[PDB]
Amino acid sequence: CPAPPPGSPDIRAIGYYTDAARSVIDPRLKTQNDAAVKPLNAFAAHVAKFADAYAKGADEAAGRCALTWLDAWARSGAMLGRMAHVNNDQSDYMRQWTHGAAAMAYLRTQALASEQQRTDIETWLKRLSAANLAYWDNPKHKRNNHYYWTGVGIMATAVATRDDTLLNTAQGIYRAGIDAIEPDGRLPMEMARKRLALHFHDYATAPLVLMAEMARLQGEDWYTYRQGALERLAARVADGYRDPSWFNTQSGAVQETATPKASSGWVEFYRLRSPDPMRFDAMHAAGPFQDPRMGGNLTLMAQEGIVPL
Ligand SMILES: [Cl-]
Repeated sequence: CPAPPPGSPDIRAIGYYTDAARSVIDPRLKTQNDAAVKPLNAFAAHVAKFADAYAKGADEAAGRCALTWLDAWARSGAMLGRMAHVNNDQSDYMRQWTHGAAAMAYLRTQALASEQQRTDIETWLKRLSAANLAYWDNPKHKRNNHYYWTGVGIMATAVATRDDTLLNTAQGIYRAGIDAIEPDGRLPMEMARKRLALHFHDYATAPLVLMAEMARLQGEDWYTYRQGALERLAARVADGYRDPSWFNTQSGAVQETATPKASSGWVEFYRLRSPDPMRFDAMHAAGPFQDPRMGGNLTLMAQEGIVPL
């Protein structure tokens, strides 16, 4: 259990796309952002590592280590200060993703928490939920996949604290994504991303599936809302990794060649829920899948449950 990075109240991230469709990356800006947000990405990667180690069994120490890191950031007010804006809103996106990583790690390890840790961490996760929700009050912030990802931290906080109000907030975010799917299966804000259209349909599916999976922890089946619409979207993604011709024509660009990885691991859960599960076998074979922003090892969580016994 090494020492945590500092948890500053403040964030200063850098946007890295060159074009109107935010589909081509400037590698100099990407390197600059990577260095600027390194504490946030190292925090998320470590707490997910500790949670995965706890889930193997016979390692309560790894679970307690995650809680030590979360408590330290809670007591320093991490991410609750200034979101600095340089060339876009990357600082706010980073707060959305890192809140998700922290809240997932707490949900997986909270059985081991002390009294003081519970109060410290749950208070911090609720303040982050309120701050992230307030960003979307401005109607000029377009509610694409960043909005769905904001729902990850709100929903994990809701389940862990048993807050029916935050639970209703998250259900609204999930339903807004489901309602955006068109009859032909597209999400229009993601189809606008040219050679990354397929990439961002995959990336928008991931948080919607994860909130639905978290809802099973309170016995609810969110896949009955507009039943079948999420399957049309997921089927287009699986089809697209086989043959991208539909994404090519509807986006106006040839899709960037890529293998499924990281957050593509939503398929590990969803193949257990679909009426046509073997359609997702080709994507499954690219695994195992790990993503700290989704709680860690998705291949193992789909078999063993999100929260270890
Ligand atoms: Cl600045």
